[PDB]
Amino acid sequence: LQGLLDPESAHRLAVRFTSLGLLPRARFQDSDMLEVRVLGHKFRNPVGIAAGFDKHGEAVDGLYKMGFGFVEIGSVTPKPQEGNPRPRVFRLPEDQAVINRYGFNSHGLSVVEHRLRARQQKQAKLTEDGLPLGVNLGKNKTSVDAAEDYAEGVRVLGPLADYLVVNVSSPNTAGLRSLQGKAELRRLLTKVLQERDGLRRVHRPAVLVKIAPDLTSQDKEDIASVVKELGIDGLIVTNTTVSRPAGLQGALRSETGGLSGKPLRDLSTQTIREMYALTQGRVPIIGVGGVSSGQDALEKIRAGASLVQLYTALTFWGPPVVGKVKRELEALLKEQGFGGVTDAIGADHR
Ligand SMILES: Cc1cc2nc3c(=O)[nH]c(=O)nc-3n(C[C@H](O)[C@H](O)[C@H](O)COP(=O)(O)O)c2cc1C
Ligand SMILES: CCOC(=O)c1sc(Nc2ccc(C)c(Cl)c2)nc1-c1ccccc1
Ligand SMILES: O=C(O)c1cc(=O)[nH]c(=O)[nH]1
Repeated sequence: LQGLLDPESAHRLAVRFTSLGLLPRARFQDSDMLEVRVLGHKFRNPVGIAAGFDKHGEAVDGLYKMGFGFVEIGSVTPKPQEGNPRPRVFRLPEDQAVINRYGFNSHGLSVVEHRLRARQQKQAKLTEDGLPLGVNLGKNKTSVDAAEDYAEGVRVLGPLADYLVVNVSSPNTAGLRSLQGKAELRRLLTKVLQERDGLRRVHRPAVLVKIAPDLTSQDKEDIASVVKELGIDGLIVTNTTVSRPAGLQGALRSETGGLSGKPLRDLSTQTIREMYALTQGRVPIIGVGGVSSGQDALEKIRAGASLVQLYTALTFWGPPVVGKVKRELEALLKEQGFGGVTDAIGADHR
């Protein structure tokens, strides 16, 4: 509740209620129009919950009950760490936006591993039922070897994930976004893919890279190049922005951190559009940033996303926004002549 609670307290409460299943199960049932097959899995609908809401994998099942077609947990760092001092998250209600600088507060790999192991066979059934699980990997603040942090994550949580996310676009960890550079990115992902390939086949996840919305045209070309060279399975586009677009009204607009929500929407859609084209439409993209409606989702899908995620809209509109986005997405697909989600992926480019 934006009234009583500060944002971080509201978030903890949200996670708690969601994990305890206290919310009613969604009434909207998914039509076959919403089904997507990508990353070696079936997704019953293309609307997922973005990393950062369930950082430690405490609410996964509550999130499916909420109606998401897939769930991404994380980011998870190898060792536990508390992240930045409070306050570190801020509401900009006049912008339908949020700024955060958590800094990878994480329970760490071991705790998350044990937590996911407790429901591992339950998740295997959910996945076969079209409800996949992603795990987002981060790096410890004081870590000396970034690649080794990610390698650890691949080894410990890779066996429990349908897909893994190499998060190299968080704005709240010194030096992390420079891992998006060509030489550094190639070296890092080579190591990550090696570790992933060393896992037993039924425990072998797709590997995706999550990139910033603040990249130069050169960064983007280089990333597409490396992605195609190493055979990375996909891209998550995008993380929060360190920019502050003209027009922000919120009093807290000059807080340090990453901006999410509606002011990020089109910046993120344009990044999807550019990455889809640079990768010739052969690399699956999960579109994320300021989705709050069916139209927002469909614009990202037409720009090239096969899947979409939201987080910040859930801050202003609560759980109903999930059904709303799915219902509108279906209505818009019919209106514009698409048989389903799959036919609309990349349609803007044709
Ligand atoms: C409070 C908060 C925490 C987040 N934490 C993470 C994170 O730990 N790892 C990550 O890859 N993205 C994180 N994100 C980014 C979201 O996953 C998403 O990329 C971004 O917020 C844009 O989507 P949105 O506008 O729907 O919120 C976080 C976002 C917010 C608002
Ligand atoms: C106004 C709603 O309260 C919030 O601000 C909320 S509300 C929310 N999701 C959420 C989840 C479950 C319930 C029952 C409700 Cl109701 C909301 N998440 C946040 C939040 C998350 C991260 C940072 C800040 C806030
Ligand atoms: O932990 C963070 O603060 C965080 C990570 C991330 O990937 N994106 C974000 O906006 N914040």
